[PDB]
Amino acid sequence: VSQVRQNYHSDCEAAVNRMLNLELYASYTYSSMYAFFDRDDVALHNVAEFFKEHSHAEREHAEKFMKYQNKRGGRVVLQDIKKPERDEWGNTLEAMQAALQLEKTVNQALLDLHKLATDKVDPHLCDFLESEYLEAQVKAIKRIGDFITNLKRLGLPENGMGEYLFDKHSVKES
Amino acid sequence: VSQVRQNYHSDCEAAVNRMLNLELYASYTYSSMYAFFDRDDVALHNVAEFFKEHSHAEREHAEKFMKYQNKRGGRVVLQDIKKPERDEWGNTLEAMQAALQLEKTVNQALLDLHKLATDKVDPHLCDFLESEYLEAQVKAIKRIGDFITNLKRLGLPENGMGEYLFDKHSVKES
Amino acid sequence: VSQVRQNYHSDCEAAVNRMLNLELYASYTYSSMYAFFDRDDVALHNVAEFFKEHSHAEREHAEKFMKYQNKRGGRVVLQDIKKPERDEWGNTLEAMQAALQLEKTVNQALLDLHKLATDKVDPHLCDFLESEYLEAQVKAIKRIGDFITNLKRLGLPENGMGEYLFDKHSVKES
Amino acid sequence: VSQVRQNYHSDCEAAVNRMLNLELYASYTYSSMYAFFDRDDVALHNVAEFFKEHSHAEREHAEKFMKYQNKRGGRVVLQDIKKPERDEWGNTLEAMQAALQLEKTVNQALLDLHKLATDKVDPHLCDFLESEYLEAQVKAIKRIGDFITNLKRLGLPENGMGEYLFDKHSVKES
Ligand SMILES: [Cl-]
Ligand SMILES: [Cl-]
Ligand SMILES: [Cl-]
Ligand SMILES: [Cl-]
Ligand SMILES: [Cl-]
Ligand SMILES: [Cl-]
Ligand SMILES: [Cl-]
Ligand SMILES: [Cl-]
Ligand SMILES: [Cl-]
Ligand SMILES: [Cl-]
Ligand SMILES: [Cl-]
Ligand SMILES: [Cl-]
Ligand SMILES: [Cl-]
Ligand SMILES: [Cl-]
Ligand SMILES: [Cl-]
Ligand SMILES: [Cl-]
Ligand SMILES: [Cl-]
Ligand SMILES: [Cl-]
Ligand SMILES: [Cl-]
Ligand SMILES: [Cl-]
Ligand SMILES: [Cl-]
Ligand SMILES: [Cl-]
Ligand SMILES: [Cl-]
Ligand SMILES: [Cl-]
Ligand SMILES: [Cl-]
Ligand SMILES: [Cl-]
Ligand SMILES: [Cl-]
Ligand SMILES: [Cl-]
Ligand SMILES: [Cl-]
Ligand SMILES: [Cl-]
Ligand SMILES: [Cl-]
Ligand SMILES: [Cl-]
Ligand SMILES: [Cl-]
Ligand SMILES: [Cl-]
Ligand SMILES: [Cl-]
Ligand SMILES: [Cl-]
Ligand SMILES: [Cl-]
Ligand SMILES: [Cl-]
Ligand SMILES: [Cl-]
Ligand SMILES: [Cl-]
Ligand SMILES: [Cl-]
Ligand SMILES: [Cl-]
Ligand SMILES: [Cl-]
Ligand SMILES: [Cl-]
Ligand SMILES: [Cl-]
Ligand SMILES: [Cl-]
Ligand SMILES: [Cl-]
Ligand SMILES: [Cl-]
Ligand SMILES: [Cl-]
Ligand SMILES: [Cl-]
Ligand SMILES: [Cl-]
Ligand SMILES: [Cl-]
Ligand SMILES: [Mg+2]
Ligand SMILES: [Mg+2]
Ligand SMILES: [Mg+2]
Ligand SMILES: [Mg+2]
Ligand SMILES: [Mg+2]
Ligand SMILES: [Mg+2]
Ligand SMILES: [Mg+2]
Ligand SMILES: [Mg+2]
Ligand SMILES: [Mg+2]
Ligand SMILES: [Mg+2]
Ligand SMILES: [Mg+2]
Ligand SMILES: [Mg+2]
Ligand SMILES: [Mg+2]
Ligand SMILES: [Mg+2]
Ligand SMILES: [Mg+2]
Ligand SMILES: [Mg+2]
Ligand SMILES: [Mg+2]
Ligand SMILES: [Mg+2]
Ligand SMILES: [Mg+2]
Ligand SMILES: [Mg+2]
Ligand SMILES: [Mg+2]
Ligand SMILES: [Mg+2]
Ligand SMILES: [Mg+2]
Ligand SMILES: [Mg+2]
Ligand SMILES: [Mg+2]
Ligand SMILES: [Mg+2]
Ligand SMILES: [Mg+2]
Repeated sequence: VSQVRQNYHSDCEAAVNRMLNLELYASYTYSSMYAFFDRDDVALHNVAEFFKEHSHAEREHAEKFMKYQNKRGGRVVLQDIKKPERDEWGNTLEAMQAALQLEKTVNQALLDLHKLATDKVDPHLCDFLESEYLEAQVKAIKRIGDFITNLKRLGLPENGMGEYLFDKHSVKES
Repeated sequence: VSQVRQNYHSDCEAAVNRMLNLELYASYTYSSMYAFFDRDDVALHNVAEFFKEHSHAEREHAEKFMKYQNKRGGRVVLQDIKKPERDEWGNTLEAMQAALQLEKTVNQALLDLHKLATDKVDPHLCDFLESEYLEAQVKAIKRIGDFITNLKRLGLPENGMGEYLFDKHSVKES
Repeated sequence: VSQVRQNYHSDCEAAVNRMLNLELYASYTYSSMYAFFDRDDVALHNVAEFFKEHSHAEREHAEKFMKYQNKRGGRVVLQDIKKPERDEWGNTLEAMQAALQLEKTVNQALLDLHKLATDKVDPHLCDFLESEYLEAQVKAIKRIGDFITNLKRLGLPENGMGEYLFDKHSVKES
Repeated sequence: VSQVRQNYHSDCEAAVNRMLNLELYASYTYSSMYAFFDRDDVALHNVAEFFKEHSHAEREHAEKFMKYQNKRGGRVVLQDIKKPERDEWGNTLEAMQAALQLEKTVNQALLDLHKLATDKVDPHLCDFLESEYLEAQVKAIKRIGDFITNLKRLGLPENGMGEYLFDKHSVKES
């Protein structure tokens, strides 16, 4: 038993490791999207940079779980990071739709972890999720939903001018 | 009788209270428009912020009437603030058309109050309306009319790209 | 269904709209108190400004619920804002007593919303209430209770000198 | 006829001279109040300074009418400045009551001048009164009414402590 461990259930420790893997999986998916939009035959560089930044944020989410695990006296256990579901991402609308789904998947995993933490009467873990993760997910989901509404307004996937304008005006200039 | 009261007709006092209610009504309508454009399935954030700012301006107009009433020795009497006419606002063109109508309605109420103040030989109230309200209405009506002309130019309501571009270029970036 | 919506119960969405109305109701009550203390036959201007600021804070609380509703994919539904319970507020002690009651009423509505959010297993909504609303209410209730104790110490309602001194020393100079 | 004169009725010219005299009369009354509160057996120095400043403001109002008269091509005609109605002013409450009456008397003279200017179709004179005089009177009347309400609250005329506190807290420290 770790000398620091107190009120930390084995099931929560394991669930934190699984969540860490999912954060790294999400980071790798966003890295793939970055590389796709950087292709010479895609060439939407502000969209590419949006996904690059999302990839870095997910890696930070992962690292925060590693630090959490050690703070509670659990032990980090790593597994393979599975490659993303696609090798190419179609266009800005398809990528944003995949990102929305991924953010929802990550959100559901965090909500399920909160359920477990609640069941095991772990208020520290509940607070950590509420203060560091759940609102970040709500914000990200809203941002991507707003993007999808604008992409549809701009006539994606058919309207190339619309896609060009989204890259210039809706995502940060890089 | 209030110790400060001089040359202030009961009819003007009552009309000032009614005008105060109308300013608060207009504020609430613009607040509704703000919330509509902030919806994830609408997502025109500069348009949303334009209406949020209009809502705050109307609240300031209301407060200025409250202060006026007390300065003249009248008594503020409040009534329910009726909810706006619509729960959803269609699109930027429909909202701007409703805003134009509302600004005209507010303008007519101010002009009618000026008529009453004139009839009751109240030059202080005439001056207050001319100096604090009437030109603000003319300016706002012109601004919204100019917007409507541009929205029609941009192909609203059908042209989604046009609507996107209006949000980026015609209203202040927020 | 909104594309952003996840783990957000219809009952919570409706309760958020009701809470929004109550915040706007509280804002309007404090606006009425402001106008009362600004009367030439009342003339307690620091008390008036205290209530004006409280009115603006409640409007901010309302706007925060509007933004929350949209972030979760719920839909803002507005109702009439009922006029305050009184047209005149007696004196500083009666107004502070009404403010204490109102802050308790708002607090109970927030606590009831937390109960509902708990029942529907919505940790994001729980966190939002805990982090943005519940402590603000506890602070406000304590501040007003402290004021009431001082008003009674100063001999309200009979002691006019006491009431004058409260305005000069207990509320911020405006 | 003055080479500059245009649309300026003889009756308005005469009424401007009478108004000038009334402004100087009001200045002299406030000067008397200043000297009274500066007496060693009165000794309310912030009250004294309030009246001194009011006296200087009235002299400025007079000078503005002199300049106006010449701008329109009328001719300044001066009359004796009558001494104030009282040689001693009782206390802060009696003086403020006399000041309220005097400000109302000045206001009525300005309103009567506006009536005359209206009758003679002189929009320049109407504007001058509205922009330079009428709101100043409304503000001053409200300020003095608020003072009287506070003086009564503080137990004037009997409550000497109340009178002392008014001088310390309600008027500007000099
Ligand atoms: Cl352990
Ligand atoms: Cl343990
Ligand atoms: Cl425990
Ligand atoms: Cl365990
Ligand atoms: Cl594990
Ligand atoms: Cl942390
Ligand atoms: Cl596998
Ligand atoms: Cl996919
Ligand atoms: Cl693929
Ligand atoms: Cl997914
Ligand atoms: Cl968070
Ligand atoms: Cl452009
Ligand atoms: Cl541009
Ligand atoms: Cl956008
Ligand atoms: Cl009255
Ligand atoms: Cl009157
Ligand atoms: Cl009159
Ligand atoms: Cl009347
Ligand atoms: Cl009324
Ligand atoms: Cl004003
Ligand atoms: Cl009705
Ligand atoms: Cl409408
Ligand atoms: Cl509707
Ligand atoms: Cl309308
Ligand atoms: Cl104006
Ligand atoms: Cl434009
Ligand atoms: Cl929904
Ligand atoms: Cl849901
Ligand atoms: Cl869930
Ligand atoms: Cl539901
Ligand atoms: Cl509802
Ligand atoms: Cl927030
Ligand atoms: Cl009802
Ligand atoms: Cl009440
Ligand atoms: Cl009442
Ligand atoms: Cl209540
Ligand atoms: Cl809080
Ligand atoms: Cl002090
Ligand atoms: Cl205190
Ligand atoms: Cl001449
Ligand atoms: Cl002439
Ligand atoms: Cl003419
Ligand atoms: Cl003539
Ligand atoms: Cl003359
Ligand atoms: Cl001038
Ligand atoms: Cl004589
Ligand atoms: Cl007198
Ligand atoms: Cl005398
Ligand atoms: Cl007089
Ligand atoms: Cl003025
Ligand atoms: Cl003191
Ligand atoms: Cl005072
Ligand atoms: Mg050990
Ligand atoms: Mg274990
Ligand atoms: Mg993450
Ligand atoms: Mg594989
Ligand atoms: Mg937080
Ligand atoms: Mg946004
Ligand atoms: Mg009275
Ligand atoms: Mg009346
Ligand atoms: Mg207005
Ligand atoms: Mg109705
Ligand atoms: Mg004017
Ligand atoms: Mg102007
Ligand atoms: Mg313009
Ligand atoms: Mg949809
Ligand atoms: Mg529902
Ligand atoms: Mg509140
Ligand atoms: Mg009712
Ligand atoms: Mg909790
Ligand atoms: Mg807190
Ligand atoms: Mg305190
Ligand atoms: Mg000549
Ligand atoms: Mg003549
Ligand atoms: Mg004067
Ligand atoms: Mg004489
Ligand atoms: Mg006029
Ligand atoms: Mg003015
Ligand atoms: Mg004041």
